Amino acid sequence: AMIVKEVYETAEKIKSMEIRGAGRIARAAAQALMIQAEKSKAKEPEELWNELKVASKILYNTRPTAVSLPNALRYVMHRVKAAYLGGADLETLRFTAINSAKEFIYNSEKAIERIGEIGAKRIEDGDIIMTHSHSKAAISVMKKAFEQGKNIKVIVTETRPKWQGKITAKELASYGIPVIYIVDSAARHYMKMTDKVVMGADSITANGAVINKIGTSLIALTAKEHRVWVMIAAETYKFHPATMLGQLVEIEMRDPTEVIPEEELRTWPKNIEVWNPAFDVTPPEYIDVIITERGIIPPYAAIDILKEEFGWALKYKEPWED
Amino acid sequence: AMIVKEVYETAEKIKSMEIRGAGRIARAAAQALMIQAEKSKAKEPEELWNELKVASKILYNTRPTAVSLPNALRYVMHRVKAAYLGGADLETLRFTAINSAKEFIYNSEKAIERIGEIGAKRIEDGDIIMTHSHSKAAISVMKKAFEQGKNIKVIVTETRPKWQGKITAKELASYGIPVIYIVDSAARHYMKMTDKVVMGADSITANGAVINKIGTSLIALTAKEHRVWVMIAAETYKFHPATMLGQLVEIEMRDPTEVIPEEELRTWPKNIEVWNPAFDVTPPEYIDVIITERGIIPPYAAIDILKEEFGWALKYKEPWED
Amino acid sequence: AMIVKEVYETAEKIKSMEIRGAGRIARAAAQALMIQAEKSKAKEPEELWNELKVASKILYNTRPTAVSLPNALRYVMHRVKAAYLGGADLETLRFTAINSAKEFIYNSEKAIERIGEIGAKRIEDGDIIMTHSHSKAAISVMKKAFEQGKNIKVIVTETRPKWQGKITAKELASYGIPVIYIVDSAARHYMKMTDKVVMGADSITANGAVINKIGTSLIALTAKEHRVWVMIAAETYKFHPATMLGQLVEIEMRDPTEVIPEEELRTWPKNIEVWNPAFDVTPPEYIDVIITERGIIPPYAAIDILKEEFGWALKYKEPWED
Amino acid sequence: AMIVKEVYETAEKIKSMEIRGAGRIARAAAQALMIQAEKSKAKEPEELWNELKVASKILYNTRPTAVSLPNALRYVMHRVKAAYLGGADLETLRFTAINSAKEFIYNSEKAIERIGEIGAKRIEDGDIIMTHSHSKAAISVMKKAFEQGKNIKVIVTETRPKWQGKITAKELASYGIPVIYIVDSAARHYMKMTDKVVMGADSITANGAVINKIGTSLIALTAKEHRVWVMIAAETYKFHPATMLGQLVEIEMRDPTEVIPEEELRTWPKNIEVWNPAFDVTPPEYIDVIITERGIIPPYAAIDILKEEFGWALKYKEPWED
Amino acid sequence: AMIVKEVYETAEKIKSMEIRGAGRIARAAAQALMIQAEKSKAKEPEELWNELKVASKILYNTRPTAVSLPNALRYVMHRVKAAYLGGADLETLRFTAINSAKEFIYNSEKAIERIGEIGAKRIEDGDIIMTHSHSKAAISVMKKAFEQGKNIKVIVTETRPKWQGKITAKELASYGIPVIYIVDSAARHYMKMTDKVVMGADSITANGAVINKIGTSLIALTAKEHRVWVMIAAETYKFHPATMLGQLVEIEMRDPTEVIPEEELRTWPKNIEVWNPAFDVTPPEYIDVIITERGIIPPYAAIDILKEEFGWALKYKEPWED
Amino acid sequence: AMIVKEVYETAEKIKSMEIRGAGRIARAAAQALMIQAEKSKAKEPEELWNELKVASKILYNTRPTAVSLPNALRYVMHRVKAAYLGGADLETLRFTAINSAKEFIYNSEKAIERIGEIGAKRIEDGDIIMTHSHSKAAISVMKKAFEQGKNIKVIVTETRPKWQGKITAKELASYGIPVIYIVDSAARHYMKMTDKVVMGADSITANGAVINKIGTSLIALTAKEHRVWVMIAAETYKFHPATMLGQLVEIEMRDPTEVIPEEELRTWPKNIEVWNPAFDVTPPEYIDVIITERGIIPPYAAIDILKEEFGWALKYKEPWED
Ligand SMILES: O=P(O)(O)OC[C@H]1O[C@H](OP(=O)(O)O)[C@H](O)[C@@H]1O
Ligand SMILES: O=P(O)(O)OC[C@H]1O[C@H](OP(=O)(O)O)[C@H](O)[C@@H]1O
Ligand SMILES: O=P(O)(O)OC[C@H]1O[C@H](OP(=O)(O)O)[C@H](O)[C@@H]1O
Ligand SMILES: O=P(O)(O)OC[C@H]1O[C@H](OP(=O)(O)O)[C@H](O)[C@@H]1O
Ligand SMILES: O=P(O)(O)OC[C@H]1O[C@H](OP(=O)(O)O)[C@H](O)[C@@H]1O
Ligand SMILES: O=P(O)(O)OC[C@H]1O[C@H](OP(=O)(O)O)[C@H](O)[C@@H]1O
Ligand SMILES: [Cl-]
Ligand SMILES: [Cl-]
Ligand SMILES: [K+]
Ligand SMILES: [K+]
Ligand SMILES: [K+]
Ligand SMILES: [K+]
Ligand SMILES: [K+]
Ligand SMILES: [K+]
Repeated sequence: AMIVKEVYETAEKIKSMEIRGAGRIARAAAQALMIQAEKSKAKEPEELWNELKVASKILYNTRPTAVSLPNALRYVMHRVKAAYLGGADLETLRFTAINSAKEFIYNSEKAIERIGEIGAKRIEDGDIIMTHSHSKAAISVMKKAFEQGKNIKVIVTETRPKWQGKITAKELASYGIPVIYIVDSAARHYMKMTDKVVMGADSITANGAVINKIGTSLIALTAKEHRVWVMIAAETYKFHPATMLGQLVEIEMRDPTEVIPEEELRTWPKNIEVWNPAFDVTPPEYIDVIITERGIIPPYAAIDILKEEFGWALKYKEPWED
Repeated sequence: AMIVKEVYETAEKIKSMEIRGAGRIARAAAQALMIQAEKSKAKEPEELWNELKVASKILYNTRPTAVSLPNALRYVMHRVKAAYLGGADLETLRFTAINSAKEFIYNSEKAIERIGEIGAKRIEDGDIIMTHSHSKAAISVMKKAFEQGKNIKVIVTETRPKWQGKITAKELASYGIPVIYIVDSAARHYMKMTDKVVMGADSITANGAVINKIGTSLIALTAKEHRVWVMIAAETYKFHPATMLGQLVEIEMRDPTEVIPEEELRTWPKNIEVWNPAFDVTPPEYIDVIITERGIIPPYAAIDILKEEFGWALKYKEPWED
Repeated sequence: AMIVKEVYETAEKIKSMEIRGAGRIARAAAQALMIQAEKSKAKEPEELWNELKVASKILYNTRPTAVSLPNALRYVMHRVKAAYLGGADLETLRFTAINSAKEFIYNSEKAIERIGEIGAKRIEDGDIIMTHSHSKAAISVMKKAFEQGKNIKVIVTETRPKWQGKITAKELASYGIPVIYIVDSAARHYMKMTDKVVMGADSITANGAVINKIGTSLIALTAKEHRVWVMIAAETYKFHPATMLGQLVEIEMRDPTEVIPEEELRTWPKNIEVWNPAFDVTPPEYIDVIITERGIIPPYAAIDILKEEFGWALKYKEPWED
Repeated sequence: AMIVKEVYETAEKIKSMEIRGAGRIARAAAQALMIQAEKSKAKEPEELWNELKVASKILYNTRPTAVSLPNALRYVMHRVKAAYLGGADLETLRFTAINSAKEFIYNSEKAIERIGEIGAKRIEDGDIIMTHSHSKAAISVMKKAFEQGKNIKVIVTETRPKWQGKITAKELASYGIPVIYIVDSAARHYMKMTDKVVMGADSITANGAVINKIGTSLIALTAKEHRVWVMIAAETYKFHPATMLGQLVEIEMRDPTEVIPEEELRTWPKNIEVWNPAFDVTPPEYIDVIITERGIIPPYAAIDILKEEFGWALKYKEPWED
Repeated sequence: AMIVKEVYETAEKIKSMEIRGAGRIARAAAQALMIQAEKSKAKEPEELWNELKVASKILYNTRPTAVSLPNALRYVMHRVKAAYLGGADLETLRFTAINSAKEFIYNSEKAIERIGEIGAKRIEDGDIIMTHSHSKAAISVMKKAFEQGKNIKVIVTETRPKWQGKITAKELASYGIPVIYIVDSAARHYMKMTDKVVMGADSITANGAVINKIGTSLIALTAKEHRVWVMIAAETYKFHPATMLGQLVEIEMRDPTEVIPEEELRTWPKNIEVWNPAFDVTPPEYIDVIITERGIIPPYAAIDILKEEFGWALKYKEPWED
Repeated sequence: AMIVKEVYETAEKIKSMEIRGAGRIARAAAQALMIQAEKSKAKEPEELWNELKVASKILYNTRPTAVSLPNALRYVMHRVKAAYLGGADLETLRFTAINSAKEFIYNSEKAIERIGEIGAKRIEDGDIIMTHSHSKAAISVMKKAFEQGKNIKVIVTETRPKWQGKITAKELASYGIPVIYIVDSAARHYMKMTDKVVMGADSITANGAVINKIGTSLIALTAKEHRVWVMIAAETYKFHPATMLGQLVEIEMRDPTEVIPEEELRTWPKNIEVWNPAFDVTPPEYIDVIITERGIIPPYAAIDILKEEFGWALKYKEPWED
């Protein structure tokens, strides 16, 4: 297959986390398929089809844990596949790929904006909010509540090992929001003063568990301990269809040199191993609501998002498979 | 008062954390009084007395949270004071200071060794142990259990912001113990596989609460959640006598540039504040036992350590005061 | 607009709580709109329409917390509105208002009878039931259980500040049911002997939370502590649509003189403030079942009742707005 | 009136537990109706219909608690009733019973295999699984995990008074799975080493509660204490439709001679009573997932299974009543 | 036999709660013995001793639950009994009663002031404190925190049926402290904004349980839920020695006309009963500290206070029995 | 050394559980040493001393878990030893052994009677008491409550594998107490109707944990869930000294053939292992009180009983060692 350089560049940037955040990654994958379609030099439909299948696999094999990425590839490829099997000519197949990618991308932006609006209504004037990592959907909530005139303060946890809390502190401060930055370890210490916890998600499972940046589950635990609301801001494409049929979500283990830089780690003795899980699992009992672009739900209604938006496709192979 | 340079050097090193760990700091303070006494050029008892009072205040005013430091200054100064008020001549007063310092120091070493022995009996072959920060008393437990032939593995949490888990990982690996190093955020994720949690203390209060490096309380919380034993290794001089009469332990807030280096932090916008608490409070309900050099106790018997070893002195002013 | 006096009297009696109980208020609001339509001297459908809009707003701005009231108003006005925009003439629009009102009222009555029948099957012979405030839905359950020949006793909590428990005690006693009256403070003390807790609702939110008379959340809390079933008897028009899109329910703050009579309160020092919340929020974790006229649900299925019955209207404005 | 011996023999065996297990009992009841219809000497439809009603009542009145039984009877008899009332002739009505009976049995067998496949995806290599009683649905899960090459071990509880763990132990060992057999009392002692709990169900109610062999609720309770996943393997026909309208599930009290054999019990004084409940109720807070043939659900989605699949029948009397 | 009117008047007032509060009642009983001894016309010791026994029994039989009362009586009468039995003459025995009575009263006053001083150190600037009933020991804590210049605010619960919160509110407001008065039912609603709970005690038992005004256990329960410190202010004579040997504390059931006044209650049907428990039991898991005149203790150290101070008397009958 | 046959028979009967119950074993071990001393044909004190040492070791190496046994052995041998090292002659050493044994036995009997009297005061008329295994201390409590005229009923759990519940049921029934026998699995199901749980102990550790018959921790767990008082009746010689210095109590693993008779177990597949723990560990959080012969304590005061009575001996070796 004649795969275009932008597909490989995208895959590499996803892998290395030059591009990151579950939504963003997913939009990047749809964008990559769009560019494979736009630039294909294929002359028959079967040839374009094969490129998009191959491009999809390349993209899918980058980072496993956030289901947004496969859900985006599915969104495009279900549509591409049905056009192809229905006899679509080259330019029709090309345009189905391009347009389906465009749709996912546009709907993703609209979903994140609407999560903002919906979530902002649960934020109250004076609230102190704690967050974790850097989630565009969580930030959309905080930014919108501030734009409505509510005087909020956000506590941002450092989010080791990649220091994602620095991204979030700078972003929220850029909008004029007062920020407090703390190490991850201090989240219990400051939970007494916190009014609301607002975090994102990478995957949400059929039983209502939320998989999100390493450390989410500790914050959610002590929030629950302290009767602080835990709200998860998450697009419908963060919900994980394969978990309806028993699949476990893989926790990505990333390079130990993200924790301890190479120059330092090579001096350490052989009997120290560094483990670097990028995500943990928060059980539904410590989540009060999930805020999707279609509304507020209890975590136990994740199964209904799934049943109604995704369950149909479970009969079939992945749309990129042979 | 003619205070000797070693007293100021000690105080500065305590303040900057060149010297750290609650036990160590306390031994350093006793050592500083010893050196003030050894080198004093005072000619009358009243003059030496005044130097030791002043030296004590200098030492006490360095770091507030670990009560080991004042308990060490008390150990020396109660004895110095009673000698002085009893009519002691210069050389007798000098020697009371020197010998009392020596005693605290020697007893501290013996206490930590014996905590090791006692605590090692609760560690079992095959155990996975999680720890936090760098505590010589906790390390004494782990090292001794390994010396008895038990195959253990220790999970060491990074302990931001000062990276104290690096000290501990290297130390335990140096003794031949297999170590796993994780960021603080991953402590819940790995609590399922952990058999025992072993941590130190800076102060232990009359109601049984343990004050220890920022993050201790999150680990203890999720340990309890998972029915993992939480054991606190702590010398009798980590117990906090003033809490018997209602005193609150001050949580040291340290420089924000320990979290975010100056070069970086000065570029950040004014509306981001960095908060850097060095300690948190773990409630007794999440501690199973405290291991002291006199035995195992439930956290609710802290009041008995206090009543019996320290309560006598509560009638009186601090022995360094006027 | 020529609003008839029954609309003003009804609003006044709601505000003053001369008429109270979430279902009863809702039937009264429907009954007011019915009377506006019956007596209107409008000649034009535009005129009647404008009256019913204004009557609606008058009724809506009485008490904020029980969503039964706006749900009644919507039941009548979604239909009046659809008729008006469809070109209904005067008599058709009038009958639409009058008939929609009567449908609401009749359904409300049936729904309470049916909640009785359903909930009674969960009451067992010999049961001690604790209740709170005065809820016709809850009373329907207890009364029906008694009519079935189950030997029950009901513990009635006083329900300060308005003493709603007195209403309940006398109503149940007049059906022949043995009653124990206690102060609200004694709810924990007698939860040991209690088999079941049966309470009503004013609003039920998307996430499963129940808003009911002040003190409900405490009884639910301690019931849960003691493993005593907490059953909320509540008609589907107690479910709150706007919470689907993130709205917080306003907690009504009533006059301090309802707590401390005027005559006594004026003698009190100025630095005393009396706070009088008429409702609190019981989280879904402390609720076993909601008994609706369509059946038993877990609290987390509240979002389903909302999606099924109310979701469709959230894209539109209020059916009494310009 | 003319009931074949196989109906009576099936009944007698259900009742004596010569045939037991909720699914198996349901299949036997469908079979017994099948055989009645095959062998009926009836000449007219009404006469066949009367036989099938009376047979249904005989089989319904064997054992109360497992809803699988009446659900099987309903499956056959709803379809039989509709053909009788729509005018079917003798052979059409015969065939409808036979074939409906066959469909239930086949669907039961496929549902157990599918539960296996879905549940096995939740089991990981190296897992220690605790189970209780003997459930073909739970065994299907464990069996399949093993066939996938996962190295698992199963802790089988004895399950007094009938010793159903013996069955489970021998069965799992015959497939190749190593087993640890313990008394019921030791379930907490071994919950520390357990990774997963997998049990079956007799009836699952509208609020998410699972009714299963005596002691299930204890294992679920300490599993929750220990953060061990509780998985319930259960077909859709284990869901109890009458609970949607408030029905309490009857817990079967079995003969005390299954606890203490007659010989011994007759020698005991009159003031000892032996109580022998065959089932207990596990509340949904202690269940993480139910694995059905349709997928994984939180227990709070039990109501959705009931609504989609069984609600419709609740207007109508039992399809075997006159 | 010759009992002065002041003993009977003191008794009558204790009983009617014209004099109430556990400490105050104890001081009154000591006073009443004092006055009996002052005014006795007895000529021989035996005759004085008989009067003091009979007076003691009269005062003991007023109100059961607060152990302060019999502890005051014992304080005086142990010392009186020992002087009578050691042969004291009339005036020596008179003086022993008078002076023992004076010592109890003075020690009570000093104990309340010291509790204040110790507890106030637990209150921080800006704290919202919730209290319940009217306790001079808890008020001493709050009063002193305010005198130290801490800006605090107190949430006072109403405390039905006797309205003791009115007393507390007015008293605290007179000292300068701002007060929020709420009904008992609203305690959970406002627990989110509360920093500390400070209540008193009538009896504290050997296992750490605190018996205090009806509703205390509810506030303690939701405080724990919310991680709000529960502090009990209580003198050593609130500790209940008979509980060391297994005695259950009697909970006083007071007249139903304090709940519903006679006028109203006589109009109620016979099948309503009003139950009026004056106290409940808070278990020690819901108490963080007891503040005594001797220091702060965990509630599990109640046994130590009992052992040191009261155990000795448990061999002997009551010092007022024949 | 010439060990008499009663020493060997006693050890054999302990090992086989022909004699069982922690108190009874302890009295039997004392009784054996008594018999060794009575019948010894030693001529020299060195000779008798050596016999009693060897008898002691034989008795100690029977069953490990109940510390009552070594505590009995120590009671006798601390005294025999002190006499020997003090130069006691043959007859003096013999009488020291015989008299120390008789003191142990008499005190044990008194202690159980006294535990009965104390614990009975915590039992109330109408109470349903659940017990587990067969404990003479627990039975002392129930029996005394009945003798006081309290109308109680006792739910007796079967206590597999040895059926110790049958012993209990028949013993209580023969005193006239109504008994309900249930399987261990039914403990949760009947905890609703239970007022109090009364169980014994084999060992109690420094941190407050109770080691008792397998299944104890489960009953305590669910009692705590249901807020049912958990009361452990236990003599001070059930308290375990070595736990003060970090020792873990060994859990006795008994023969698998006690669970599955030999005749049946030999037919079972090789990949089934039967595990038979005779005890489990109940954490102090699930225990309300320990009833000792010296009084009621919270579990966290176990360290006090140990410090008071046993601490002094921990610096010395076992009084039967070389
Ligand atoms: O989609 P949005 O809301 O931006 O992010 C969702 C989540 O994805 C990110 O993962 P990573 O940094 O890519 O590993 C973070 O865990 C974040 O919470
Ligand atoms: O006395 P050891 O057991 O060495 O240490 C006790 C505790 O003191 C240290 O504080 P810091 O690093 O001085 O702030 C850590 O918090 C550690 O756990
Ligand atoms: O609709 P029904 O079941 O009668 O009552 C529902 C609830 O509404 C009432 O409020 P209020 O007395 O109007 O403030 C009470 O809170 C009651 O529980
Ligand atoms: O249908 P399957 O999955 O085989 O079994 C489900 C349940 O039915 C059985 O009841 P019984 O032995 O008939 O009383 C056991 O309780 C078992 O868990
Ligand atoms: O001794 P002080 O601290 O004043 O009061 C302690 C307690 O005694 C009172 O009882 P009552 O009003 O006499 O029934 C209240 O329960 C109060 O909390
Ligand atoms: O000393 P007493 O109160 O009689 O019994 C105490 C405990 O010792 C017994 O063990 P075993 O039957 O010897 O294994 C039972 O566990 C019982 O609860
Ligand atoms: Cl049920
Ligand atoms: Cl009590
Ligand atoms: K908070
Ligand atoms: K673990
Ligand atoms: K109850
Ligand atoms: K486990
Ligand atoms: K709070
Ligand atoms: K109970």
